[PDB]
Amino acid sequence: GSGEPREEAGALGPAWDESQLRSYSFPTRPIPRLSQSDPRAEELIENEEPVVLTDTNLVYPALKWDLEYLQENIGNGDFSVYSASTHKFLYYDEKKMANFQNFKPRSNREEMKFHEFVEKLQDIQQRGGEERLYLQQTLNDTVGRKIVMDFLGFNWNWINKQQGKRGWGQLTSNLLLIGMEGNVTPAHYDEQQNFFAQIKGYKRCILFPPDQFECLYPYPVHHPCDRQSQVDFDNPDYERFPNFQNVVGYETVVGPGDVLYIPMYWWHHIESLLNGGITITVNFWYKGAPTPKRIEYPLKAHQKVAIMRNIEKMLGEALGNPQEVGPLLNTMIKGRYN
Amino acid sequence: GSGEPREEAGALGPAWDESQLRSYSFPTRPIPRLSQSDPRAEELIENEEPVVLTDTNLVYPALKWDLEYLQENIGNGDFSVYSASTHKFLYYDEKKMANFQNFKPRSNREEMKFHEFVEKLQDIQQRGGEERLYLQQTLNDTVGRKIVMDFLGFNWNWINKQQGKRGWGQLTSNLLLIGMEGNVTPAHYDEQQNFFAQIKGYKRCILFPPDQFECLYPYPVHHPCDRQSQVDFDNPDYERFPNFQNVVGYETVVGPGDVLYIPMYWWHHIESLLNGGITITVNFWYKGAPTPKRIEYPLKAHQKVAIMRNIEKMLGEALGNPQEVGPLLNTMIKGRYN
Ligand SMILES: O=C(O)Cc1cs/c(=N\C(=O)CCNS(=O)(=O)c2ccccc2)n1O
Ligand SMILES: O=C(O)Cc1cs/c(=N\C(=O)CCNS(=O)(=O)c2ccccc2)n1O
Ligand SMILES: [Zn+2]
Ligand SMILES: [Zn+2]
Repeated sequence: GSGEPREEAGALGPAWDESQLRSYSFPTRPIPRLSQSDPRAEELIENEEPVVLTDTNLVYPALKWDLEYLQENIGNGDFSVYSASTHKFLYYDEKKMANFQNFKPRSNREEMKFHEFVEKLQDIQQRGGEERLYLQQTLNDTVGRKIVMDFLGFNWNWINKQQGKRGWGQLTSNLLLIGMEGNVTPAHYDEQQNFFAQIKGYKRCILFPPDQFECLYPYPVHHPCDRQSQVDFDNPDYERFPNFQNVVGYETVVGPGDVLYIPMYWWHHIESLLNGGITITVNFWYKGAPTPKRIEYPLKAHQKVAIMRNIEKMLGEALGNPQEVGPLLNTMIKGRYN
Repeated sequence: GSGEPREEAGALGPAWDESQLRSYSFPTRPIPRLSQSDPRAEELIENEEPVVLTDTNLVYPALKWDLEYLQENIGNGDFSVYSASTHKFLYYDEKKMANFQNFKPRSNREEMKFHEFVEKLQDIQQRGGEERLYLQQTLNDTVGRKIVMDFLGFNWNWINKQQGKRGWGQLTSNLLLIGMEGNVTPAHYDEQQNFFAQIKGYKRCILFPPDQFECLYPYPVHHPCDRQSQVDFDNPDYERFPNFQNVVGYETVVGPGDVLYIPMYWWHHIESLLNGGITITVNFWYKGAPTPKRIEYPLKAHQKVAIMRNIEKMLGEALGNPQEVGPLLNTMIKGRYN
């Protein structure tokens, strides 16, 4: 899996041990941990394969962040805070809830000030409760000046050269992630390039390449859980998702100062280590490089994923109702392509 | 089925008896036999439902045609003549044979002069052979003057008013069909409006509306047998085509002077009656009325058929190879829409 856990400097003991990792049915192989000076890492990023960069200093001024420093300087803005009854957080598109009334949310969002989220957090911890919170908020301009200069201290020289050397679109947003220990963002894929910059705590990252689409069974494109796996990693229904017995992931554990390149359309399962405290992450999202003019075959796996996405979308608009997409596709293939 | 067989004028006995009809597994109901003066027939054509018109006089000058008269006056042109080992004639798109090398033809076309087709026909009949021929040739300008004035004697006044009253495109071709008794054109659908004008002999016509697509399992759009049913009507494989046990057809027997409106996208199975002699038919093909601007829901069954056709076609061009259309569609629906 994540291999032997790393030893921290000053003989401060192992960063983590295997008992902080949850258990799953599939095998994993390690994502390489390299230096940004190492051309191997430059090659993996160009080939859109994940790599963990150990020395970008991307969010070096942010490494001092904790709950106290942030609450004092983050400002008086509103922060999206997602609550969950269990460790699996259930995210959904609230716009697409119009198409699936038979879908009930179990992880609702709540806007609140940063001091309210910290108050609500220690309230759960002193009460011994089991409710979980996950703060996910795009950084805007309403943030204090001390956090502003921390932001200015990011290694923009390195990441901008990466944005230009790959031909990516410009940075779209910076997402701040403050999660509780044991929190799980279940497997899903994103449509942009991601630099996963870990700040506080450790996160286990399990990635699946786009060519394992048929092993991970994403929800219908019109479903509020579009881009998420239907497979319950904790209780995989092998009768509904038989190819999940063939899935094989890429695994790593990122700590403070580590930066994980999650390529676009790559599945990822992110969990904050059990009994590891709160985790802090900042994501850098870039739109992928524009699709080239000369179409070259064979197609990349992610290009076929985009094709299936658009067939579903266009079929939903053509039939006038997304709920008829399913039966028409079965009509199209039953006894004709299977 | 076709109901009680009609009695011919002058007490010349029944036109046909049930023993000339082949046997099939599905039930049928009769296509109405009306007069073109009857507004009910005008309503069926407008609703794109089949009707048999008994008194159009559409091909009145052609009713005198037989093998001898045609051979003398049809001219010295080349006629497409399809040969078959069995009663089921196997038609295919020769352009699409590039995609399915694993497909071998069993009914080859042969160009020949009209006198050669008649010579080859009586050759089979005197030899007692079982090889079958089917002449199918679009009428052109290379045809003799006596046939030209027969053509001019067609009821263009009636059929042109029908072409205008429905908003159809112009006439695209006239197909002459001369078949042997027992010949079968297996079930398929056409993309144009058809006026089926019977001249000599009797043909049993079995039609299925477009909403029975999932009962009739057409070949993949890129297959040389695109638009034909994969179901062998003589030996239906219920394990591969289970919804064929739900199919229900519309049946009629057309004779000399009868005109059958086969609406666009309607399946049809056409067989020349057993022991009925040669059959002669002329088809009038019109492109359907252009799709209206304001898209109105619910969609017609044939509109959904066009949607599935175009998804298959566009997917074949996007992937660069029609043979990958199947696996991608299964990947798209397996565990996601079924
Ligand atoms: O818990 C963890 O640490 C993992 C985690 C927290 S949030 C997350 N993903 C998203 O929020 C979706 C991004 N989708 S996007 O199309 O690329 C996009 C859309 C809009 C702006 C910018 C980008 N992951 O994987
Ligand atoms: O044996 C019988 O009596 C039945 C019979 C003989 S041929 C036949 N069908 C076709 O040849 C296909 C027409 N397809 S089309 O798209 O509308 C079209 C294409 C090009 C020009 C004009 C029209 N049927 O059903
Ligand atoms: Zn993500
Ligand atoms: Zn036809």
